[PDB]
Amino acid sequence: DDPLQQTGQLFGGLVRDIRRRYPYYLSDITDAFSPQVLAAVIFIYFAALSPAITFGGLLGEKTRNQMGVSELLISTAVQGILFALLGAQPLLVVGFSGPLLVFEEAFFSFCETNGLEYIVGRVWIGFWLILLVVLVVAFEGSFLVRFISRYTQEIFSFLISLIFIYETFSKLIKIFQDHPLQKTYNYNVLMVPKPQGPLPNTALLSLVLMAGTFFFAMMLRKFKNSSYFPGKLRRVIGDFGVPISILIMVLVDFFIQDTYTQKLSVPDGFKVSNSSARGWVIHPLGLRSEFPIWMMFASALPALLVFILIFLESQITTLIVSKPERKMVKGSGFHLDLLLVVGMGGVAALFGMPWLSATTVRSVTHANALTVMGKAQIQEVKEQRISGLLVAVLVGLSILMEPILSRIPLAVLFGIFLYMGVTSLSGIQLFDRILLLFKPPKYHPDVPYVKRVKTWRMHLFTGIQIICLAVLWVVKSTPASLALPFVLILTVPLRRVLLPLIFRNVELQCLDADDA
Amino acid sequence: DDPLQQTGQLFGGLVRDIRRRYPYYLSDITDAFSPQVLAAVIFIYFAALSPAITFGGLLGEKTRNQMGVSELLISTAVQGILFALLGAQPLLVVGFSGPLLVFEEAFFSFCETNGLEYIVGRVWIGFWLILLVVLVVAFEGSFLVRFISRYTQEIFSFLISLIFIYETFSKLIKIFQDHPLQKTYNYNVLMVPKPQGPLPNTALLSLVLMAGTFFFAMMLRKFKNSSYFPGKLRRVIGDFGVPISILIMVLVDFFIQDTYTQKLSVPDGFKVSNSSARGWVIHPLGLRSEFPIWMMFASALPALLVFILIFLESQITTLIVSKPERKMVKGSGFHLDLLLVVGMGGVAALFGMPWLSATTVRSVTHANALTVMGKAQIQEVKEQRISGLLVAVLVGLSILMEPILSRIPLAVLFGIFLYMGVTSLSGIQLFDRILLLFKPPKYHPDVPYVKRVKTWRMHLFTGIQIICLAVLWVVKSTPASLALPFVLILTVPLRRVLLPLIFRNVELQCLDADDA
Ligand SMILES: CCCCCCCCCCCCCCCCCC(=O)OC[C@H](COP(=O)([O-])OCC[N+](C)(C)C)OC(=O)CCCCCCCCCCCCCCCCC
Ligand SMILES: CCCCCCCCCCCCCCCCCC(=O)OC[C@H](COP(=O)([O-])OCC[N+](C)(C)C)OC(=O)CCCCCCCCCCCCCCCCC
Ligand SMILES: *[C@@H]1O[C@H](CO)[C@@H](O[C@@H]2O[C@H](CO)[C@@H](O)[C@H](O)[C@H]2NC(C)=O)[C@H](O)[C@H]1NC(C)=O
Ligand SMILES: *[C@@H]1O[C@H](CO)[C@@H](O[C@@H]2O[C@H](CO)[C@@H](O)[C@H](O)[C@H]2NC(C)=O)[C@H](O)[C@H]1NC(C)=O
Ligand SMILES: CC(C)CCC[C@@H](C)[C@H]1CC[C@H]2[C@@H]3CC=C4C[C@@H](O)CC[C@]4(C)[C@H]3CC[C@]12C
Ligand SMILES: CC(C)CCC[C@@H](C)[C@H]1CC[C@H]2[C@@H]3CC=C4C[C@@H](O)CC[C@]4(C)[C@H]3CC[C@]12C
Ligand SMILES: CC(C)CCC[C@@H](C)[C@H]1CC[C@H]2[C@@H]3CC=C4C[C@@H](O)CC[C@]4(C)[C@H]3CC[C@]12C
Ligand SMILES: CC(C)CCC[C@@H](C)[C@H]1CC[C@H]2[C@@H]3CC=C4C[C@@H](O)CC[C@]4(C)[C@H]3CC[C@]12C
Ligand SMILES: CC(C)CCC[C@@H](C)[C@H]1CC[C@H]2[C@@H]3CC=C4C[C@@H](O)CC[C@]4(C)[C@H]3CC[C@]12C
Ligand SMILES: CC(C)CCC[C@@H](C)[C@H]1CC[C@H]2[C@@H]3CC=C4C[C@@H](O)CC[C@]4(C)[C@H]3CC[C@]12C
Ligand SMILES: CC(C)CCC[C@@H](C)[C@H]1CC[C@H]2[C@@H]3CC=C4C[C@@H](O)CC[C@]4(C)[C@H]3CC[C@]12C
Ligand SMILES: CC(C)CCC[C@@H](C)[C@H]1CC[C@H]2[C@@H]3CC=C4C[C@@H](O)CC[C@]4(C)[C@H]3CC[C@]12C
Repeated sequence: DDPLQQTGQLFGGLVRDIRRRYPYYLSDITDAFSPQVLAAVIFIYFAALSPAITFGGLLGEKTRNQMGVSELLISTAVQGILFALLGAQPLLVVGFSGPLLVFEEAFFSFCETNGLEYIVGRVWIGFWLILLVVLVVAFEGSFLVRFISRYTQEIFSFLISLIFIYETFSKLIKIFQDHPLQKTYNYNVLMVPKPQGPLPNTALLSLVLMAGTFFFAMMLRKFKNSSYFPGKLRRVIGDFGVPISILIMVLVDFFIQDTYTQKLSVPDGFKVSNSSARGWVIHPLGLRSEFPIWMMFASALPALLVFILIFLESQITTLIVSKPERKMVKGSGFHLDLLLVVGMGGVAALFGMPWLSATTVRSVTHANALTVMGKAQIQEVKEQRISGLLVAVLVGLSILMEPILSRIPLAVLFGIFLYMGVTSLSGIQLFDRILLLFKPPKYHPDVPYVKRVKTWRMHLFTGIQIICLAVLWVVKSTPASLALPFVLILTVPLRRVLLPLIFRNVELQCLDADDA
Repeated sequence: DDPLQQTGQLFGGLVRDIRRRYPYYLSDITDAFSPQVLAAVIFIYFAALSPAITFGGLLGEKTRNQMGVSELLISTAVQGILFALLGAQPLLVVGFSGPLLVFEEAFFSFCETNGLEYIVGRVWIGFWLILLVVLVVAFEGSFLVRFISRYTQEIFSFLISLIFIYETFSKLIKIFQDHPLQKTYNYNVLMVPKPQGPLPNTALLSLVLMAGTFFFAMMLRKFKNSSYFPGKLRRVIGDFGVPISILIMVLVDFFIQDTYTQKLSVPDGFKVSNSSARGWVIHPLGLRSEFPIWMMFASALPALLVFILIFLESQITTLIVSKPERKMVKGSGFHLDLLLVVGMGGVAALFGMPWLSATTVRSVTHANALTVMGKAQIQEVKEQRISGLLVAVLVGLSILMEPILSRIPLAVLFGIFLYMGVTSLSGIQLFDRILLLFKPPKYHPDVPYVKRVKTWRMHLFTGIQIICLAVLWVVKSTPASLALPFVLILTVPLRRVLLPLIFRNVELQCLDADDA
């Protein structure tokens, strides 16, 4: 009963993925009825919205507002609803990511250089993405995901978690750079788009609001595991640990009258970001000028890059989420989820909306938000479709409920991202082994890679993984960032051909195991 | 070998106190040679100086600068040196306290009403205090301290710890009240005594500097108990946990250029605070006017109140510090330490310097700073005279080393007081039982008052102690604050006559035990 197995018939894996999960569909609605699932919806909502506002803004700056916040909120909503209802692993959160923004900036810059319509060029990439995924799913190409071991999974999962933390701290630093601690400030600064000059108390209050939210969140996680108050009340207050932390620090900010803090800013209504540039439906043949015939064929090469990015990101996320370690019983599908994520992305491009991917930190946070703890060991995970569906609906309705969001500071949400980033580093053995570099070999745990293998060998293995982690980081900030998936693919040969001639067969097994 | 035993000969207890401890004098110098003792000196120095600047300032405001910061630094230094060299329990820290400030304000107000010289009136109280202590020590009156049980000790020790925490938070609130978070501030505010108006970033930076110092201090206490880095390095970094926390946040404040923070402010040189009012030596018969003869006899009644305040404060501190629970082997003296503290206080009054007392939180912090931890259980305490002697010398030289202190913010020291206040609530069983009110009865810790006594009876006992704690608090803020020692004395009858008719003899033993 292994999902990653070649049947030997066209669309064999996809049929097996549907036949496996869809018999649980009744359970995937009823199992939602518990207060922990409501606590997950509220937490994952802010986690899911915040990127759609951030990246949506950056897309508006870069692509001359031809694709903006409105487009990304509509895409994240509709794909989120459809995936929650049809998907084989509903705990996956579908949304925009850094590598996709890098491509849109790149493909726009290319279209402006050659004098092409950016938004029409996306429609053709969209058509190729539908053709490629249907071909890959037909011949069962998701069997190749079997070769992606824990080695590549953990390097990837750790890299995203560290960058997510770095990105959160970069936002705090930007406030201090915008609103420095000066002796004298200029009064009557215009604030109609944003504060024109620096302001007093803005940077230090933002620090307090971030630090406050993180503290409260980490304290309420400890309280859940403690032995204070009746057991029933302890779990409920623990389950709602994040949404209590957010409510407190939003009220703290509210009662402070004079000091300025930056709040959430959603679009006016459900409109295209630049009506002069485009509409809702885009004509493949062209809007203003006749779209060239060569690019209608040459759009396969950008479509191949976009496919590889969405595949590697989404399939590695599905492995990390659906590990044997985490108590997942209902099952996962690599063929059905891949067809939906890339298929919807191709159709989305026809309406000028961005294609998305199953993002790691949001997916992991959602799974960690729904998991139960016993005694420390995991008993069960609340595997349903409702938690995913509701977050997608709220992201859709975020424009209508602007009055509520306008009272929420961004500083408060930075504290929640720090909590997400730190909490994501749980099941990653690479993180566990990085902490053993500092511990004496006296107090190291009693795990196989600690008992069976020598300490200096274990550390060398951890060392080679940190070098891989450093090289991937450099590739991601250096302008050659679109060629990360290919550099991440080279982690698979390293593990299978180069490590075996350094380390012994028994050691590689113990250190990198499938089931642990 | 019980210190609190009547011999039946004049100055019997005092001779037994000297004969017991002075044979260890060689050990009380050599046992100082360890890096933990240096870490204690630096921590207890700031803890000892800060009150002498704070109360010294308040004394200057209240007594028309007839007794100020210079007088209190000189007194704390000279009495600190003499007590460290001669005292039977050198871990006691001698300095000014809240109840002594309440008396000086009261006795000044009385002298101004009746038209008497405040500073001369103190000289007579000083002479009575020498007469009373010599009489009490002769007839061995410190045997009465035997009747002060754990019941009264813990109520007292908890009350001082809570007030110390409340006082620390009151100082932070005062900065926000002085420097509110406004939209617009006035520039070119005069800062020659202090900021004349409010300032931007002053209150929020003070909050960050306090919160930062407390965080770092509590993190470095956890690191000491952890299993990270080599054991040798872990203890050294752990022992210097406070002085590392102070150095970090002082450097953080230093590199911030434009923002204002209030720093430590010591006197110019070793001078009397008001030279026009008084000199170094005070003539008992009078300075300007002939001192009245009735007040030379009536000064016995204020001297009796001052004696009771210094006795109750100092002797309860000596019990809490020299408990059987804490590994104290060299021994304590209630007769010798009482003679020194009150005797020096009487002589100090002749030079116009304040009489002091063995303060609880400073004494407890000093003992906790010098105690070793094994595996969690106490192995030993570094009982010496050097740690006490050095802090007294540094408080004396604090005026000369003004350049160093001028760089230290008060906000940083507020974080250190919060750490002291929280950490002081360790051995107090009342605090332990207050936490069990929130825990369910199955998660209780295994101890006699949990196994032998029923849960509802244990909670009633904790309840009656909280009522005693509430009444004492009200008495201390309400203008009748000088009559706290008498209300604290009434805790002894309560425990011995009223509790036995409510609770059973077995229960009172288990809940309130001498050795546990
Ligand atoms: C074991 C881990 C320890 C780590 C602890 C480190 C602290 C972590 C938290 C970071 C700081 C977050 C503080 C946010 C509070 C809101 C402050 C604010 O902006 O209010 C402005 C408000 C604004 O007041 P206002 O605007 O309402 O005033 C009325 C209106 N006017 C001004 C017009 C008259 O000012 C204050 O009065 C705030 C006072 C500070 C109160 C906060 C206490 C901080 C606690 C210190 C740390 C200790 C933690 C607990 C210790 C016990 C644990 C064992
Ligand atoms: C488990 C318990 C969790 C509790 C954690 C809660 C936080 C507790 C600490 C309280 C806040 C203390 C922060 C002090 C930083 C000093 C900032 C400052 O004033 O610098 C001004 C400086 C400016 O100084 P400057 O030198 O650049 O200014 C001069 C230059 N010109 C002239 C151009 C202006 O501002 C900054 O740029 C620094 C901002 C970053 C500060 C750090 C952010 C802290 C957020 C939380 C950290 C998380 C800790 C660990 C998490 C993991 C735990 C598992
Ligand atoms: C709306 O779309 C038009 C069409 O692209 C944008 O017009 C561009 O203006 C920029 C300068 O701001 C020029 O560099 C481009 O050549 C223009 N594009 C074309 C092809 O006309 C306009 O910038 C967009 N406005 C918004 C809302 O961003
Ligand atoms: C120095 O000492 C003199 C003597 O007490 C103080 O003079 C007092 O001045 C206050 C008003 O400030 C009057 O209420 C008192 O009547 C004065 N005292 C007497 C008896 O003359 C003076 O205030 C002190 N200055 C300082 C440094 O505080
Ligand atoms: C205003 C924004 C920033 C925060 C919104 C968070 C809100 C929706 C959260 C914060 C605390 C939450 C409550 C916490 C605890 C409980 C008890 C549970 O048995 C039913 C739900 C209920 C009553 C929650 C409802 C939702 C709630 C009110
Ligand atoms: C979402 C978009 C991209 C999908 C477009 C391709 C369509 C035509 C594909 C996707 C899923 C496919 C079906 C999945 C399952 C089966 C059952 C099998 O016994 C015969 C083939 C059949 C009927 C497949 C062929 C046609 C099908 C509907
Ligand atoms: C309410 C739940 C079920 C769905 C949540 C998403 C909803 C609120 C979103 C998703 C996409 C959105 C639509 C996207 C585009 C348009 C075209 C425009 O000319 C009118 C508004 C309209 C028709 C939007 C209305 C709101 C909408 C339907
Ligand atoms: C992260 C950047 C700075 C690169 C630094 C190299 C790091 C990641 C790795 C590469 C090889 C590693 C070393 C390999 C082998 C040993 C032997 C033994 O004593 C345990 C630690 C030690 C000494 C390792 C420490 C960490 C190490 C130095
Ligand atoms: C005003 C002066 C006396 C106060 C100074 C402290 C007093 C209490 C001290 C200083 C020296 C002390 C005495 C020195 C020597 C002895 C002899 C000894 O066999 C019994 C104790 C006795 C009698 C001491 C106790 C009382 C004493 C007089
Ligand atoms: C500037 C003010 C506010 C803070 C002063 C604190 C200073 C004196 C403290 C902070 C850290 C301390 C050091 C921490 C660790 C060690 C290692 C030990 O084996 C010898 C002492 C030594 C080298 C300490 C010396 C004193 C020290 C430098
Ligand atoms: C090194 C040890 C022994 C002593 C440490 C503290 C020293 C430096 C302190 C304690 C008390 C202080 C003295 C207190 C009072 C006066 C009177 C004044 O008109 C001149 C300074 C003088 C004389 C001070 C000099 C410094 C002093 C002696
Ligand atoms: C501000 C006031 C309330 C402080 C006075 C102390 C309070 C908290 C004390 C006084 C008497 C105490 C109660 C005495 C007896 C019991 C029965 C036990 O089975 C549960 C706890 C309970 C119900 C106690 C709870 C705490 C209590 C109410």
